[PDB]
Amino acid sequence: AYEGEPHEIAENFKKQGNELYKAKRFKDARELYSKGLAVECEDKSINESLYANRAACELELKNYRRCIEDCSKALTINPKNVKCYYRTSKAFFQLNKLEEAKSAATFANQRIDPENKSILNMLSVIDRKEQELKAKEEKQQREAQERENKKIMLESAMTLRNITNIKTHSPVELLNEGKIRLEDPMDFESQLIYPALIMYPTQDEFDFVGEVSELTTVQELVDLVLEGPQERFKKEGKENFTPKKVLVFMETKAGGLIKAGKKLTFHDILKKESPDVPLFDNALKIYIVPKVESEGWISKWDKQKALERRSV
Ligand SMILES: [Mg+2]
Repeated sequence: AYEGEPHEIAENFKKQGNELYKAKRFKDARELYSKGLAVECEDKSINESLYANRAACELELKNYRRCIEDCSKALTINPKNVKCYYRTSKAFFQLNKLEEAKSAATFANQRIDPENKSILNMLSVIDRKEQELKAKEEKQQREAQERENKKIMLESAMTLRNITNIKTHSPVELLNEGKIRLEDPMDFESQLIYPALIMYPTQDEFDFVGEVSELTTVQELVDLVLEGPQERFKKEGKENFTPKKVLVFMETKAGGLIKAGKKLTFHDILKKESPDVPLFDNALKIYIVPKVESEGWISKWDKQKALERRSV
């Protein structure tokens, strides 16, 4: 009664809102279209445009479900509005629902306008995203399977060789990289290769050789590390450090010690039931000491000092 001609009031809000979509602030444009809808005039083309325009505002705002609903209401008035099918398709695409995106664009392509360029582009974009996700899936899943194949083959190898691995709370930073493998990583009968902490406790110095084959003997590893002239051994008894004059010792699972025989391989040492000589942090830990200082150093070995280096 205060004011009427609601069809022109609806077009007032419609034309007023279209200048704001050109102006780019969408939340104000969006609400201006809503008031044209609230008038509820008996006119199809006005209401169709209001629903299609508000859907466009919701797409720019990135409210994708609300965009689909305003497109649906526009298509109830005009089911051959190709603009609304593009927006439903793009909205579904952005929600990672590619089948719902393809269905809408396929309906527009097959049954409304095959020549429409925005619908064809959306088809090609849906097509690419479908198969790029496939290439991503069949890369992720093969690599997880390959990772798992390497891990089972390594555990089988270590269980077969009777190797116990006792982890410690404080490994020095060279060990924490973690380098243990098979030569043929799919054949668990090929050589297991592990790193080695070589301890010289009398001098307070250590070597870290990154890769030692299991079939390597104790003598051969001792020959390699002591070959060069030692700049390192400043403390007492430096002259005794030669392959002929040193002895090699290793920690047991109980916490004590065993003299590692120079003829023996690391394979045969780790495999033995008694005494059980394990790895520490997936690596060897040997103690090279002079032959003359071994008697005093073995007595010094504290059993609980070593027992409480361990994690659990
Ligand atoms: Mg053993």
